[PDB]
Amino acid sequence: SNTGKPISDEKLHLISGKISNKKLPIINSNHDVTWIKTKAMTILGEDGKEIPEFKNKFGYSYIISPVKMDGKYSYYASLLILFETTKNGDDEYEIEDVKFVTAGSTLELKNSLLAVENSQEEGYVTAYPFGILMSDEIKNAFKLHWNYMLADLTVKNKLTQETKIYKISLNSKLIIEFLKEVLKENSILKDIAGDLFE
Amino acid sequence: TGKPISDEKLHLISGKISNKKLPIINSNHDVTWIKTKAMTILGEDGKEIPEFKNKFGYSYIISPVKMDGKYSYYASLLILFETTKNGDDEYEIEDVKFVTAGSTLELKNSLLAVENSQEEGYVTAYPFGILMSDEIKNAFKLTYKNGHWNYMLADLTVKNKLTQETKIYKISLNSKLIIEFLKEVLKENSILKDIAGDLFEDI
Repeated sequence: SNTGKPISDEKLHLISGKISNKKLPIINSNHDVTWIKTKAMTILGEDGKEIPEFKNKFGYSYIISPVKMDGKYSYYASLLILFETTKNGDDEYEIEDVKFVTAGSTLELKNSLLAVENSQEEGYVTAYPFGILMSDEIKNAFKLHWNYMLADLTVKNKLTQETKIYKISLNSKLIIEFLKEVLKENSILKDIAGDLFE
Repeated sequence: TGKPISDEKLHLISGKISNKKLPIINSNHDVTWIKTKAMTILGEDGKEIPEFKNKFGYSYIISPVKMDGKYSYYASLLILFETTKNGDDEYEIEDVKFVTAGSTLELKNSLLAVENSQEEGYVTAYPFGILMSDEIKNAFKLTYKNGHWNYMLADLTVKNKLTQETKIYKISLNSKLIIEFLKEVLKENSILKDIAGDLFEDI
């Protein structure tokens, strides 16, 4: 309406509202982002042994991104689980979802704001990510000395068009290790990030 | 090569992604907000800067409060500078830096887009602050001394689009009001204590 007139009384005057059906007010500009990460390790069942179907077809890894953003340690530093395809894998397997069985089975890991990534790692094609941004949540579920973490992995087959659920085990030690090392190197993260590193 | 570990020992690998987009899906959403009505810009002396009178004001906002109809853990405290219909063609707010406390915080956020103002009579909202952080609140808390609230002195970078000149103005932001504002938002949305990280730990 008519030009607004800023209030000068220094009293609290609240207004509220809803922005219906619109992109988040996020700018889609170029960034330099750093990342530290583990290498694709084989796909294991509940028994702790290799699913003979997912043999160098795709692996799994843990990742901190962004470590830095435009050459300054980022407030938005986060932790995720990738499933990374290989040459003969990629055109066969699409990873849809990971849910924790052992602890943190509540947790929604399938993240609507996270794009399918290209694998950074040499010889890998696609990287299906999963996890919760600027959150200290996923380390906890794994903590619960350290034994295999059970989880259900939804995996689609491009050749068959059949989406199947596989009983898999994700190593738990490595992640609390990985968090200390990364802290060891990058000790602003204890303060600048959340309790991800506390 | 393209063959997964299969040995269960640690094996880090690292990289830099240079000059690319963030791997982020941004489709349509519903978003809820609450903010102060925009407030008069004050100089170092706590009095209105005549030049900005009815040109733009400043406000405190929590957004998003709900995303797609559900309380969100992305709830963040931002400072907006919002232009009036009469001020919008001349004034574009570029940056704000705290001076009294939190002087090392980068408040120009490379993720935040310029927004339309949601307040009647305002056009453009220039956002500043840190998503999912208690840092703006902690900076303002540091202005309470000897039982009393003092202003946050800050440097405000304002571009005059008519003259195409940019200048920095000493301003005072009201510290007491950001605490009162966080108190009212929590009272009406107690669940923000649980999912908005440390912002509300303190209240």
